[PDB]
Amino acid sequence: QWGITPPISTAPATEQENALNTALINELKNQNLFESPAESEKRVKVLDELQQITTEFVKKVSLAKHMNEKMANEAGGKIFTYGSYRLGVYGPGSDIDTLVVVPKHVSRDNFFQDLEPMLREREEVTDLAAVPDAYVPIIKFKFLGISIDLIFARLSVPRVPRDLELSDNNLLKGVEERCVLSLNGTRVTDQILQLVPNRAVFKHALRAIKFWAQRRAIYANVVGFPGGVAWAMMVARICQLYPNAVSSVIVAKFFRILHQWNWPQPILLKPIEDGPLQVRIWNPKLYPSDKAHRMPIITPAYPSMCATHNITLSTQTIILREMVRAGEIADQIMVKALPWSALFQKHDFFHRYKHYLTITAAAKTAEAQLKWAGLVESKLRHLVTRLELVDAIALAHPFNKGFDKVYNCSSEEEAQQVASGVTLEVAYESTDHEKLANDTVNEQIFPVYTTTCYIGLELEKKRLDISWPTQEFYELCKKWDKYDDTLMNVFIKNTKNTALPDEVFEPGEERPK
Repeated sequence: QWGITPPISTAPATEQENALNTALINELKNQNLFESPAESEKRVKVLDELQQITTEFVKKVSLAKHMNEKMANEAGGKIFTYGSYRLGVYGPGSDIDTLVVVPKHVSRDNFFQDLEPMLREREEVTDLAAVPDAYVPIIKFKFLGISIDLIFARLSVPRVPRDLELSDNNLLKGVEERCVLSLNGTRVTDQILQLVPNRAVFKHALRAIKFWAQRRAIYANVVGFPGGVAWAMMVARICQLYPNAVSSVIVAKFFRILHQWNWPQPILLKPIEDGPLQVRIWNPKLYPSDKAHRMPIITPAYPSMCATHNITLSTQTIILREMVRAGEIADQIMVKALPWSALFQKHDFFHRYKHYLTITAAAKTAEAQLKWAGLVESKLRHLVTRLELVDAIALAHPFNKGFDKVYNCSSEEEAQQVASGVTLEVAYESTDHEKLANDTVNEQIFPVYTTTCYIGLELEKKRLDISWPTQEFYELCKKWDKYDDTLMNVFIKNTKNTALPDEVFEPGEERPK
């Protein structure tokens, strides 16, 4: 048996199921989701280079601390990957989540002070940006064009050999807090792969489920939809229930099992374990915050945590409705009444609601806007919850990405009025602030940089009053310890479907008629 409960079926795939499995993979190819072998080989080469830079880095530190040559050559140091790349389900151009593990005499200070300069001196490295203040400290860069998100963990051992595995829970003892967090992603990815009956079947099924979720716009953790890890664990759970199936069957059965699931019963890939640390483990019977989780997807590595903390009543409802819809499509696919492409039809978010909320973050520099827009976006789920409590609002559906604009205002007064939400007729251009700021590094108008998020409003059966929700949200954002009242502002507006700007419809997409 795989997983905690008995399988639904152990039968081999039928001939028809095998044929639909080939058709599924053909549609994933049709969607161009597989990178070329050349790009795959380039990723292996980049990871091999990072492993050599890691050994060089650890050796340099060891020698600077007066270790002898022999011991400095034994200190080791190892690169790991996790996330989509490690799971083997990543699209062309995707980032590699990467972790460097080092022995106890190499510190997080050496990471940013010693390894960072070593990367900057490589001709293959571009777009290098260190972010030591993040929740998980990180160094971001491209190596030969491959995007790397590099995090760091120091172990309490004198040597990190090339064959080190991170599964033993005791490896967490004596490790600093941020290093324990940096180890979790790799420990989680490895366990998921170990807990499914057939890794090849799991990967194809996850690729389809992930693409479906992105096409339906229910793939963003920050606003309360499941993220990559959460979708991966959901697919893994279904794989456990069909240990002898092919990917077509996993996908076809996935939707109904999960929208009929007895929420909030958790998705667990294995029993929750205890460990040698003194840290909280997910437990609704001890912690009220864990009891409030609506669709808990629990990570299997000690210490277990819920990967879907952010889900609200609204996003729970959207997720379930999307699964109901997909289950009925999959039913038709598996009797050959519809092609697989029918499952991947894009959302109609900007066609389906009569009333939207626009939430705009604005700033006077692109660099300030990037952090401020991120902050405002991260608070949307709290606005969603308060909007639900408005008697007239049944559901507040957040879209899963923001839209960047730049206004080239003619005066400081006009720029102030644009940033505060008195954007009348002032012209703007659609842009990408992240690309602008990065271009500036690699290098009278008063520009205002804005990022707008959208919430679709489902109103109760029988003008809307959102005064308190709006006031509460402004105050929550402006409590940010980095909020700068000379640079940043935020405003909410009501927007009818007919008033949606052209930006929200992709190139060649017709507006609602």
